[PDB]
Amino acid sequence: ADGVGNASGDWHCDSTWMGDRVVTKSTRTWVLPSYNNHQYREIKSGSVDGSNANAYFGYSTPWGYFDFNRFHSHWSPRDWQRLINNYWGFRPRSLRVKIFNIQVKEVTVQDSTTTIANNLTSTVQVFTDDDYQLPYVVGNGTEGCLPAFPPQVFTLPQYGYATLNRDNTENPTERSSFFCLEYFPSKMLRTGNNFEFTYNFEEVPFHSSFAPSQNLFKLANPLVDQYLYRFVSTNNTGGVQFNKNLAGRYANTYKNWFPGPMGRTQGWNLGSGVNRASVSAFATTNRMELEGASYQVPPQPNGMTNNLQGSNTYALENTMIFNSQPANPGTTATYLEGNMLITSESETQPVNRVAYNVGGQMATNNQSSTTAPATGTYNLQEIVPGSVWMERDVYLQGPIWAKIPETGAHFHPSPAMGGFGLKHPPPMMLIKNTPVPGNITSFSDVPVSSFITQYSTGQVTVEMEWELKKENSKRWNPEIQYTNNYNDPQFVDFAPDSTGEYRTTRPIGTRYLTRPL
Amino acid sequence: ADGVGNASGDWHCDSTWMGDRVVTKSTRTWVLPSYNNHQYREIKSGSVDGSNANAYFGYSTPWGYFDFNRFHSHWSPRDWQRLINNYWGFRPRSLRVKIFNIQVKEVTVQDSTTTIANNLTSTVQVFTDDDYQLPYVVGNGTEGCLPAFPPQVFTLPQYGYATLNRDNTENPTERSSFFCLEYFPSKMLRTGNNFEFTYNFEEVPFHSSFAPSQNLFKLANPLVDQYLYRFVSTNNTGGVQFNKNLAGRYANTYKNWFPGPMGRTQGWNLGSGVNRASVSAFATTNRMELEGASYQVPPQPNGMTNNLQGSNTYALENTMIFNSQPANPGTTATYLEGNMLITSESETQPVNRVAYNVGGQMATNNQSSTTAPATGTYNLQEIVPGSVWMERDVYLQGPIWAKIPETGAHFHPSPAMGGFGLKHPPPMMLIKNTPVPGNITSFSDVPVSSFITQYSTGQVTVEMEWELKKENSKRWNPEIQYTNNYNDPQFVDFAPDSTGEYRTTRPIGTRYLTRPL
Amino acid sequence: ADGVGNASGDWHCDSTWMGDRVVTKSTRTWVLPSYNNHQYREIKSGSVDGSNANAYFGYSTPWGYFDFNRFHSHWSPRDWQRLINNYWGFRPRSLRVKIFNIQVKEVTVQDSTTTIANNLTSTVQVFTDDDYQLPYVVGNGTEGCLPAFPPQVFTLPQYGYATLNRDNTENPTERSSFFCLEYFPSKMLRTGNNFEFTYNFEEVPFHSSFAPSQNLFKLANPLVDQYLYRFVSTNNTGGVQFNKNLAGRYANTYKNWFPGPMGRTQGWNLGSGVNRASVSAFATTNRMELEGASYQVPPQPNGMTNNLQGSNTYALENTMIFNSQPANPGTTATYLEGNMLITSESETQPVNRVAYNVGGQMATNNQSSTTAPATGTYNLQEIVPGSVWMERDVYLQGPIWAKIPETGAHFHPSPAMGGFGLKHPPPMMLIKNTPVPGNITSFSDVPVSSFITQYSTGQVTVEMEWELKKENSKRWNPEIQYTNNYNDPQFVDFAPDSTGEYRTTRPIGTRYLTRPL
Repeated sequence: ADGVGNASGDWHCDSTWMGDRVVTKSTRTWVLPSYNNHQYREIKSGSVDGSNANAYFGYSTPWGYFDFNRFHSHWSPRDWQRLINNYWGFRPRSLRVKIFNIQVKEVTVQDSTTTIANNLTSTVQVFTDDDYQLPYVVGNGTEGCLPAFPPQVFTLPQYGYATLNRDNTENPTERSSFFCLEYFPSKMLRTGNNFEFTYNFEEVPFHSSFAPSQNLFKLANPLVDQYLYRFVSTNNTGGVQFNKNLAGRYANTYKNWFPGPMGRTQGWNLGSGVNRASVSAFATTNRMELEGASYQVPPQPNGMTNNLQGSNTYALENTMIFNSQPANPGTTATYLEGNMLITSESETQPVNRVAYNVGGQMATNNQSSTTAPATGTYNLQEIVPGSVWMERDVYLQGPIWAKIPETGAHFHPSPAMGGFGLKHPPPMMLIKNTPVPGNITSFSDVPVSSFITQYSTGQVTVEMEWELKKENSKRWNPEIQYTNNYNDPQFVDFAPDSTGEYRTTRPIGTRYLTRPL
Repeated sequence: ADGVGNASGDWHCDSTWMGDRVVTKSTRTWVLPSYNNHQYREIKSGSVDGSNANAYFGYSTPWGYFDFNRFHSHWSPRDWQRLINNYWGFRPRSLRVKIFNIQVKEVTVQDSTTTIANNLTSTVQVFTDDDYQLPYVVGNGTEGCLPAFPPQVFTLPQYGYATLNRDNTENPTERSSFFCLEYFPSKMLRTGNNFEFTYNFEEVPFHSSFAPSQNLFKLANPLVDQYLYRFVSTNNTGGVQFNKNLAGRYANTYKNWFPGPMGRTQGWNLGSGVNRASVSAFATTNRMELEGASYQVPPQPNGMTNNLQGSNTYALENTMIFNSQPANPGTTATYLEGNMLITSESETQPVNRVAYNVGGQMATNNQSSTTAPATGTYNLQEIVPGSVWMERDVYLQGPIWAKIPETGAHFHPSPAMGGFGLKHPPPMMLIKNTPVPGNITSFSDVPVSSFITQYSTGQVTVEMEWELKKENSKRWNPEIQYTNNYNDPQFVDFAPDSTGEYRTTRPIGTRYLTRPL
Repeated sequence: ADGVGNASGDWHCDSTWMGDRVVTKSTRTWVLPSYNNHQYREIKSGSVDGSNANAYFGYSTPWGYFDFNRFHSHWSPRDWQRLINNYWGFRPRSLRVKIFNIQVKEVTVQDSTTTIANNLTSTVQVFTDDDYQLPYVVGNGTEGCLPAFPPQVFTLPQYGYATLNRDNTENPTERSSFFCLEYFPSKMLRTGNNFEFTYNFEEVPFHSSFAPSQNLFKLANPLVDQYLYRFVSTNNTGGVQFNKNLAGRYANTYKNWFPGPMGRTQGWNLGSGVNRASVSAFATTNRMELEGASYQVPPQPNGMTNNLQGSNTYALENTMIFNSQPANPGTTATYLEGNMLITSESETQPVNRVAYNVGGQMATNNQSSTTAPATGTYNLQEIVPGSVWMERDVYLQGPIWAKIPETGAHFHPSPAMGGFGLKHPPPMMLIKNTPVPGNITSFSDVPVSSFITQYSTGQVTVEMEWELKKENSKRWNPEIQYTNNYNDPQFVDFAPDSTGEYRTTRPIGTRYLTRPL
């Protein structure tokens, strides 16, 4: 055990469905560049694109990190289908990760030959941050996760963070903090060594994957009248007149429950919708301010629906928008509807309010004999006693969890992009190549800047356990399922191309089952 | 036991007050029509009264149901008085129901004789829905409950529900679901058989029946000044000037706590108030939208008061409005103030904001040497950190509980109409007459459409246990009680008329006791 | 227990999914006419419609019978979907039936009043035939089964059978046998009595519900050549020349396995296909002869596919054709494509041969220097060593089982219409009303022909246990599911109409999952 000619792990990719629970095992091959040539660099930006919200001050590190936080890392398209068609809900239970079969490669360039050899004595460093003392960059929707497709090899992303900057500039504050990652204890691994970590998720609610089977305002019996009466009109000398609420008249009935909060965001017509020409669209987006700068919040808060059933109007600032294929870093190219995976929340429309319409109206004045009653519409409304809504749906291409910010207070900690809000998420796993100095023939007080250039590769297996919520329903007629349906397919979706490129043409969400309110 | 000549239950109507707890027993006689002639009919509506919110798609069933959900079903007017005068709070604990003394009657019409006989071999079917797999129609404020007055006989209401319709029309969606009620296991009862069910309420907060004994903003000591200072003015070269907050000046004092949320709804003058002539009042009501339709929400959310103490101005869309007597189904008649039982929340005015006034004002600009400070009022405000309000009061004529809709998320699940929000309420009890075919002399593949016409009757006893919260108070002077007080009574209220009609002339709420904030 | 005022059973309709197994419980209400006025009548026919195959000799009996043999009797449309989307196979395990809540009704007609009363002393007779000594009429695809929809009431069909007739006429043979059903012991039931029976299915293979994921002739690796060589041509002085079999050339490769048997039946174009005008189609159907008469065999034997994928050509004599709604007995009306539920076997096309094409070709001569090689096609081929095929698919509207005829010998006892061939099927349950004589004031030697006219009704519960075969598959991409998908629905399918009529618009088969050969 533990030698250069002995493998330190095996390939595990499987999914075991047992009763309620399911365990998903996933193995990938990674490669780790040596970033910043073993340096910590201070990174910063001023206002770019004419927005001082793009200014920041921070640090980039030599370290890379493992990111497990998208669903397609863990789940197959066929196992995701088996989940969403058969179950009302799921939540994560446990996690364990293993890093094995480490091999370090030294690369040397003489007159552009660039030969590569392996250094058997070189080391890699790995630590997990269990106390959450570092900036947690994982849940923020950024690339670098394990691939969706198991044979694909991936580079680990470089670790970095932004601290406080002052006055919306690139300059630091006195509260700007520097975190050194070598001031943690870490484990040093040669070829025969491996690393293992285990984690238990805290108790969270099930993600509810079902759609409401009736309307929030239609909950009353259509056959029977209400014993309740409504103010209707007023007569020639105004006294107040009342009518009884009748049967299936749902405009007029009394309500116990009210929809979730809403802001109003601009709707845009996809497909054959006409829209408007030559809009720059940045000035008219919804925004919030912090510290004197104005930020776009491209996901909105929960409690709205971006699309209304089979309409082509979308809010686009209430939407999660994906690309059908991965892109190069820093691409400024413009894309169109056909390139994009544009999700729809319309299965929540019974309980949620559409984002591109007003939320209602209220009285704007006091009536008199002289003045008539008046109303006006409101474009935004917030949490109210007796509100019910549905959370953002989760997709096979989307994030699993987020970390709740550490502050005095918060309300209903559900992430806007989706998934499970976690006070103590799965910890970050950080990894770097240990530096090997070059030829140094003399003593100097200044640190060693000349290093052998190296990279390392290996495998990482992740094993998650999921608790499932059975579907128990008395619905007689058949339901909507996620099916594989294509008219005149020229390729099969979720399979490699003739080149070897893996194709995913559409988003897959969780809510196909239907349940009564 | 269990025969045609042996009674399967006894009449229990009692209330036993023991220490904290009280058990209320209630027995009634019911009659069950055979609805839809043993058919399931698809019911639907388009926009009626010029509102597409009145459109629906649904189903009506042969089944009837038992509805226990109004307070006067369980409580006497004298036991309700004993409760509200002596106690700070109450909540339900357990429930048990029994259905006994079943008798089925066959009715036959030859040349308009319409004779009635009893069918000793006929059956009735009863099931309780313990898993909440059906649409729950009970808590929605619709008629058909056990009578307030024990000798009265009542028909069971027909069970029905609305599912999804599309595009605000009468047409179904793909997610429109059909629920068959014969796909449940049920218990079949002949004459000697009876049915029994027991239920335990989940832990809920006490309904707080008391009124606040002081003002939310007046909580400070009037004798002593605050050590806190306020911005007062600015001088000829504007520097900021401050004064000390003095003693009993409550406009200027610092506050820890803030009132509950509010929308603004139109106030209308009852009694001698002048109002305004010939208002249609539908266009100017407060509304919300779902799915592209606009609904009236005739109860508003909690945290407001409809009436302000002894004023005659009422919001009428913040009010629960009752009739002094039951009405025929589908009555379009117009009613006036004298016919109506119009409740007042004014006992909550210290902590709650009046619905027909603005909620406050805030700064609308940035001052400068050139521009002066400006404000504007707001007509709506929502939940805020450090808010305190009181929930809708419960009445002897009103609902006991509601079911919290099954969705990902909700906030403060208190029903707008009143009572206790319950994730798992008392289950629905559904009952139908089993069909008896007529004379069929041949075989056919089509189902049997010819049936003996029948109805059944019986008794139902309901027994609830209530936990009480004792009144512990150091108030020296006497309090306000609910008393029986009428000037020149021509009849006694809450007693039968000379015809036998039971009269209830006024609403009775729970908050007569007073308690300091 | 066991009295006129005590119910002898309860309503059970449920489905319990536990691991592999599932138990489906089903309760219905039946009505039993008194058939033939308590007589055994000899029934017979000569050649009708110009076919002596329509001639028969037989007997009709006073008895009715219970028929459990269609899938929709046991299964819901939502439980059928849950089955076919998630599982590779199923077979029945046990069965138990209960007949309870019997009530007999006497009907009397004076001057067309036709009053109905119940006779509490009357009896009904029930026996089960465990030894299979009667003609077994159940598995033959005839109407009278428990309804698909639980609230529907159904008449029991009259029991009858055909025996030997001679020379294709209506006259009996010497081997024509008469079976009296009173010569069995049976159980006599009054109002308080009930009947119960239990049965265990014999070991049968799972119905395989999956589709083949590749082609029978394409099983070879497309990347590698065969070490086997083929006769290709012959040169100017004919010697034999050979080529190697290359890679993905599947016309030329060697085969281990061969398709199932086929006959050739005429294809007809549904939908927009042009077809041919004014065909009487009876003369050109496929037939077999027995005893000098010629019969249509509207299902063919197994091993063919009626439709070829997305073509509109159907064999129509290889198809199971259903009506969307039940029909009156003896209807001669003509129907069109839109009224019909026309099943497609096309999911079996990889392994099965299309019915409307030739099956292949073989050598018709011996070559010489003078004569060239010749072939000809064949329209029919039978079982061959090394044949593989798939059995007829089962539908929610189709039969569950059939009885294997009792004879010396049989081959591969799979029913042509579908389901499970059973040597000992679930026994027949026969039921009649016991006769009550009218007023007889004298003695006579001739039997009593005057009877009180009566009918009976009651409930019947059936409980089946099913063994399931889990789906274990490494397919990466999503599969085809049965989904509820309709463009512009005016009603929901598998739900009652506005009249109460239950609508089923399409057939639902079992093979949506895919599995490699």
